[PDB]
Amino acid sequence: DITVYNGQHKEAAQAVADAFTRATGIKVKLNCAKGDQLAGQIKEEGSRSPADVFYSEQIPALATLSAANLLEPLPASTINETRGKGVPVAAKKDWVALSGRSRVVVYDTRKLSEKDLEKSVLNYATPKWKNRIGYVPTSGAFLEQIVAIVKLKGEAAALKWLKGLKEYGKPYAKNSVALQAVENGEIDAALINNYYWHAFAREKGVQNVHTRLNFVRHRDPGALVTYSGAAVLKSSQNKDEAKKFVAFLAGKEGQRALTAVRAEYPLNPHVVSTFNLEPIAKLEAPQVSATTVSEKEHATRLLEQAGMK
Ligand SMILES: [Fe+3]
Repeated sequence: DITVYNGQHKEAAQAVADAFTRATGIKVKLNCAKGDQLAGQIKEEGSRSPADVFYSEQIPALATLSAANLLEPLPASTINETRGKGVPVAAKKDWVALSGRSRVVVYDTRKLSEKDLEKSVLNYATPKWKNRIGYVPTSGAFLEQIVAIVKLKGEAAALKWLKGLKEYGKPYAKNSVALQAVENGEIDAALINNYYWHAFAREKGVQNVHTRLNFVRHRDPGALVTYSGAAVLKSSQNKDEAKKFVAFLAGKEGQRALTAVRAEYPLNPHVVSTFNLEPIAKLEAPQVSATTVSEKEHATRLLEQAGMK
C-alpha cells in the first residue's frame, strides 16, 4: 500500500493508479497538488515524509529533489523502458521520464487562422497582441519555456519576452483556465501544453469547441516539448511496491493506461497513442538539454525581474 505525491493531473494519476491497482491489488493514495509545492514539501519533510512515490508533470521538480539526494536509484529496466531519442535521463538513475507534452498556441478559429499566428513564440510579446495572447506565469512548462528561450536565444531575449508578455499579454492561474478563457473569447489565443486541448474536446464535444492548436515547429523555442516523470523517495517504507509502481508507469501497460486517456506522448517505444497525436518528429521540437536546478533558478530570477513574481 503506497502513497503518491501527485503533481500530475488528477485524470492522469487516477488512470495509472487504478490500472496499477487492478494488476497488483496494491492500493494507491493520491495526494494531489503542484509538483513545485510537493517537491518543496518533500524537502521539508526529510525522513518524515509519508510519500512513497513522486509523480511530476515536469522534470525540474524531479531534478531539484534529485539534487538534494532524496530519490531512490532505480534499476536499468525501469530506466531503459522509456530510453529514447531526446528523452531526459537521470545521472543517478533516481528518476525516470514517462511521457512528453508539447508547447502549443491554442487559438479561436472564430477570430484567427493558423496563417494569422506567429512563426516564433518570441513574437507574442508585442503591442500587436496587446490583450490578445494568454500565458500562465506559474505553469511548470512555462518555466521550462523560459529555460529553452535562454538557451536558444539568450537571457536577454528571455527577459524581453517575459516583459513583453507582462506588458501586452494576459496571465492566468492554470493552463486549463487559459484555454477556457480563450474559448469564452476573452482572449484570442494562449500558450499552453497540447494535452489540455484533447481533454476539453472530450468533455465538451469537439463540435462545441472553436479553438485549434497551432504548431510552430522549425526548432522554434515555442515548439519545445517537455517531460513528465516519476520517482521513488529514499524515505519510503514501501520501497519495493513503490519501485513496482514506477516500473508499471514506464512499462507498456502503464503507458497504455496513461496515454489511453491523456493526450501526452508516451515514451516507451513499444507503445503508440490512439489519440491521433501529432507525430513527435513533425513537432520539429528544438533539441534542448534538460533543465538544470540552477537553470531553473535563473529562470525564476527572470520571472521576478519581469513582474511575474
Ligand atoms: Fe499541466
